[PDB]
Amino acid sequence: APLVDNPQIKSAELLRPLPLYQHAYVWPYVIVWPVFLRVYLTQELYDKYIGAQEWTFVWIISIVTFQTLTWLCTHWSVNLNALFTAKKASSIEDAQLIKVIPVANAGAADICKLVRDKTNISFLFQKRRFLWYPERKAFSTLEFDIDAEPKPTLSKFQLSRGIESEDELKRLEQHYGTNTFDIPVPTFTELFKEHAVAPFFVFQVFCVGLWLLDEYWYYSLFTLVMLVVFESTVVWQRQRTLTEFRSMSIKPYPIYVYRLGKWTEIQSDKLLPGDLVSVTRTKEDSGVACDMILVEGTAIVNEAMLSGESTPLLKDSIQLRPGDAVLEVDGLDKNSLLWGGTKVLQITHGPASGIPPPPDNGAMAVVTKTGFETSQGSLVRTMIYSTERVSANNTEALLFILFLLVFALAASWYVWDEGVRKDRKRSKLLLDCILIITSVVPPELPMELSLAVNTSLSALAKFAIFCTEPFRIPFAGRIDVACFDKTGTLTGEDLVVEGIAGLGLGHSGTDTPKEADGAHTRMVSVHDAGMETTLVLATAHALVKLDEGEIVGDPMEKATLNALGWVLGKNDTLTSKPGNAASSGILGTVQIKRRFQFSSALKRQSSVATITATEVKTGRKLRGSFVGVKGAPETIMKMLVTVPEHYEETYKYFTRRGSRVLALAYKQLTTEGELGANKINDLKRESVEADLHFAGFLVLQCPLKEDAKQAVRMLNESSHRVVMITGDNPLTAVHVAKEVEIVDRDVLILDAPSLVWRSVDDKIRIDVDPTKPIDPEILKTKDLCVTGYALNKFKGQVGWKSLLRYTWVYARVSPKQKEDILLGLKDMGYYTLMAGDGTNDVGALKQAHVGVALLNGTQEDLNRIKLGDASVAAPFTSKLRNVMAIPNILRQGRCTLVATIQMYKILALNCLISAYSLSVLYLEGIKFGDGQITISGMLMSVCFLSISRARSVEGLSKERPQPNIFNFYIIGSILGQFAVHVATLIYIAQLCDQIEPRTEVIDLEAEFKPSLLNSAVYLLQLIQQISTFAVNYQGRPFRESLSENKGMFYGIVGVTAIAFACSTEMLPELNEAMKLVPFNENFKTIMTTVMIIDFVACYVIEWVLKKLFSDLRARDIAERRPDQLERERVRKEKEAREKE
Ligand SMILES: Nc1ncnc2c1ncn2[C@@H]1O[C@H](COP(=O)(O)OP(=O)(O)O)[C@@H](O)[C@H]1O
Ligand code: ALF
Ligand SMILES: [Mg+2]
Ligand SMILES: [Mg+2]
Repeated sequence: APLVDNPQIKSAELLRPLPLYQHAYVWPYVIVWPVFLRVYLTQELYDKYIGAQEWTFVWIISIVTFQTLTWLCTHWSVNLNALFTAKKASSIEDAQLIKVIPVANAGAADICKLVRDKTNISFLFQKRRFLWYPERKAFSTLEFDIDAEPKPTLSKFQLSRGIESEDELKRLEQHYGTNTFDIPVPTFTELFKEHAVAPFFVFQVFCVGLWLLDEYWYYSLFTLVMLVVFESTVVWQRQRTLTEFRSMSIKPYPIYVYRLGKWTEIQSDKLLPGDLVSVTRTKEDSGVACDMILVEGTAIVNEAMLSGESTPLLKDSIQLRPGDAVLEVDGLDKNSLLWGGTKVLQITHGPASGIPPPPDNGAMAVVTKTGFETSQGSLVRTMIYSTERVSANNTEALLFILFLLVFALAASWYVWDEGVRKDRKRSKLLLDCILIITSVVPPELPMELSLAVNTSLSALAKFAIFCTEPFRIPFAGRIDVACFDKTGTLTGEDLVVEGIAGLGLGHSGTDTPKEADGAHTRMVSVHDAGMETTLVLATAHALVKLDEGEIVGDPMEKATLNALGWVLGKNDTLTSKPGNAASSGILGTVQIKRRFQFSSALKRQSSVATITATEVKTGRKLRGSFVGVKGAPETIMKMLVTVPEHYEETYKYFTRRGSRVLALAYKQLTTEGELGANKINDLKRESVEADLHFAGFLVLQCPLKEDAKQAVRMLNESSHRVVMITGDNPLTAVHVAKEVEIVDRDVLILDAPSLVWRSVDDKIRIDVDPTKPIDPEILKTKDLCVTGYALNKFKGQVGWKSLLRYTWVYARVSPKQKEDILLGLKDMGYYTLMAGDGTNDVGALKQAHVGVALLNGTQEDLNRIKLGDASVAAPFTSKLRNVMAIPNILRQGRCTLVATIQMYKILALNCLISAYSLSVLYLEGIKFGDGQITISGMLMSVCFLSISRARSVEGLSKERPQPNIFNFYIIGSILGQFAVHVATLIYIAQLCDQIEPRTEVIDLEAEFKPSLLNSAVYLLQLIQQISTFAVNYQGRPFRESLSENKGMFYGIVGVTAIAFACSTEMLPELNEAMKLVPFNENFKTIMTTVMIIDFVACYVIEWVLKKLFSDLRARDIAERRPDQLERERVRKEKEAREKE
């Protein structure tokens, strides 16, 4: 039943083409036209319904407008395109076009074209290839070799020899296509012809024609030029954005491919699935071209494109895997796949197919996916084409236009009534009414939200912050909860190894110092540690040495290797042959054989090695196989053969001061000799990580960043709420949150000893039940810290809705529970922001409304050298290590919202003034001069150019701007200022009528003549437009003030001075340039007083309404107790006093 089987495609229909003479805009008009021609050619029929020669133009324009509208309706809407041109088709045997309409907020619908090849029916939608499958009777996406419903056996990949037939090569090239990113940038002509059909560009040309019909030959040229240059700059912006998106692809580089039994040199854009390609060390500005699965050798890679981490990963082959009867899974073999867009740092070798090695001596891999179907390719394709636009709904600006159109319709109706009461000419009156109707619609009101976003993006890219989805910028103006991370986001990257603690557990030491609770205080340095501790520190690590001579890995592993004193070798060997205090004994060698890599959900890392070490002071020679494990103390505790007495108290005491505690464990498989080549590959993770003994805790110290406290204090006192979602110990997280002032009261930790409330000093213990609700006093008078175990056990009970509102510090959460917390906070109505820098938060970054991936990198790297280096893990990306980048996003979104509101108000108040001035001028039959209205338009354009310059303040304020148009701040201010302007204009028109009487005779001559009413109305409307620009400049509490910047203040002062000099008749040449009449002194004085009163009333109304209704209140989760407000006020007063 469904034609297209895809979650992101709603409807699809089959259509057939039709000839040109059968379209919906040919036959009805070709049957209507001869009827009108016969009516016009008939003399007796010409008198009735055609009238004079004037209404003939009206009928011709009407029929031509209907024909042009019918033609353009096929371009405006896809449904009308299918209805008019195309015709429904019965079966797939007779079909050439397909109408495809996607799901909401997933791009634009279209009419794709079927293609047939030899049987094989396919088409393209949003640069994605869909194929017709006759068995399922539906269209679906391409099916690859690794995505078969029965998972392929590993003998298919191990014994593969590449494509060996040229016919199969041609078939694969036809089926899948080349390995290129199809992102074409078109020229100016194509973009202009695509943009000159839009419904708001035809309307302005129609308005230009309407003005040209009324003998205005200087205004129409000016507005046509302005419209042309605006469309040109929009086209240039779109082309620049498309070029920036195009700059993400990888330039092709030569590679070696096994084809037809020989190693050939093929460019990187001519790769097909099933190829056997030799990989080597990649260069700068190049990555892996396509997704591959390794079959021989080992690689050391850096997957910075798909995750924010930059620590290298050790990919191994599937050569040793017994895949004769074992089906391939992606869970166990996740360490053998090379993704496209990553960099291969190192190739090491440490076959079943029976092929010679490649000439470049690289590893061998088998291609799996090519083109847009890779992970990076799919992410880029979704980013570019199928994404929500900046103004998706457009159901509020198009109603605001109708709101103005109601006023214009009322004015036009009154004009028509008062014109037909006095028996005026019907054609001129109809043209005046149409002009009044069409002179109220702002041209770019649907815009001015998609125009400020580009300026915000440029300002952000100044700060090295890049955004790939620009429709999330307004969301940053409404953030209510701002989540964070502990290690790598709020704490520094370098670590100092304090030492090894708890070596005396198990009654190893008798006179060791001990506190009241039983914790062992004494801490021993790494040099003076035991032999087993030294070997478990050396063995359980993932540090590799490049051929240049550098060491790369996790910072804590580099730190513990530097503190240990041992030296890394080329073939995964560590030795301490020199005898000195730097080696501190324990001399020997350690050679690693197999590694079980660290996983965030497992919280441990194990390693198997062959050791041969001796202790100098007490002998105790050791040799043979050995296995070392390091991880979180809670995880290691469950795997010990016997837990020592004071384990929990010791690690709790050592983590209470803010340190980081890692637990080590060791086991000896064989006492003498190696385990064996076959036995090593037969080991499993579950079997090797059991029955371990104990080694001392490694104690690290993570230093806080210099910008963490300032950024968090900026976020906290600006109607935001900041929470921490970490995976470290609850006590370390509580200490860090207390240091950065996230929590300021006593803290209670909800954790199993099941699910008890505990104090940080462990003097309060309260039992709670998962089913019963939380105690109200605990919520009222305590600060909460909810672990991962309690959050897991509170999955479906009633407590879940009350924890997420009263918890600021979540600790010990797996990467799935982070996205669980984010989804739970998003489902209650709040807006969330997440800032992470790791693979833990990748799931969480793609669920929050705003996602920042802090790519920790130095400024010197940028000085040595821009969407190429940016990743695709989060929509936002900052390339520096400063926490202050987060406020710089929430300030830019706020400025975007403020500028949008001010532009809406300015446009809506500038259109109505012109409409109701033309309405007043058309009651007496006189009209504006050509030069006067051209000068007014040029001055308004200059004012718009001058007011567009605006900067931002250096701090966040407590006032949140309104996010939408229909509030009680925009509507009320617009109506009040409109009423004031209307009252002043009506009063001055009545006074002009009183001073100079009207002859009530409108002659046939329509040549413009100078008059008092025309000059007064023109001067008043100019001054009113300038006052509207000067008053509604929304830049007092969020941007720079009006008088602080000369760029617009000088222009406003100059325009007002010129207008008042024209009013005061100081320059008669300027008065005669715009055809102004001489004034008497009393009229000049009364007009000046009227203008001053108008400006003062508008300013007072705007100020009152801004001070009353502009502030959108903070949510209930962001409200602060009076104690914190008092502390903030006291600290701010002290800072102000100590400033000078
Ligand atoms: N390279 C590593 N080797 C062993 N254990 C680690 C390593 N990295 C982190 N751990 C431990 O895993 C636990 C969970 O860490 P995780 O939540 O994955 O990241 P983070 O420590 O940034 O929150 C931590 O308590 C830490 O002690
Ligand atoms: F320190 Al983390 F997720 F990076 F808890
Ligand atoms: Mg992190
Ligand atoms: Mg990490």
